Amino acid sequence: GMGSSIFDFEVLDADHKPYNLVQHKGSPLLIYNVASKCGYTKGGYETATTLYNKYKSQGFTVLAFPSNQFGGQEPGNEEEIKEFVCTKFKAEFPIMAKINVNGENAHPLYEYMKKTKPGILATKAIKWNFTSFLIDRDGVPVERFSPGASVKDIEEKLIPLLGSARL
Repeated sequence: GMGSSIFDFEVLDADHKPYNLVQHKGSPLLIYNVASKCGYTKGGYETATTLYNKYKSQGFTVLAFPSNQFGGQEPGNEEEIKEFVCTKFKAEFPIMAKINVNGENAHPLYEYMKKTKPGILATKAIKWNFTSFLIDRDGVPVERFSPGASVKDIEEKLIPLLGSARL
């Protein structure tokens, strides 16, 4: 099959310049398909902000991929960042140049992510705000958290990987 880790897939910084994803090789990284918007988040913002900075120290990242609602299928909404004034999210993370994180295009990396682990349901393909994926030391997504889970809720899956319990 295709994809051993998320690192099989080129990432793109907030201007679609190829981002160095594999710099999170060694310590888990949480990549979030985040719905940009303005003023409206769902816990995941303070979650991601604090998680990233508390754990980038080890190697952890919160990669923010601020879904391009311009597509229509996007997990955050659709018309929201088109009718309202919304910057491409942006924060204290490696926030990337927004990708179609959703069931239409996602992105090879997220296609890899939901193909590795679909949704909180039996199956799902991204349909919320931030929606994290707990990517492991070697870039293997083993979780995905909903925008509604906080620092704590993520750490409890993250820390075992940061701290490297292995088994």
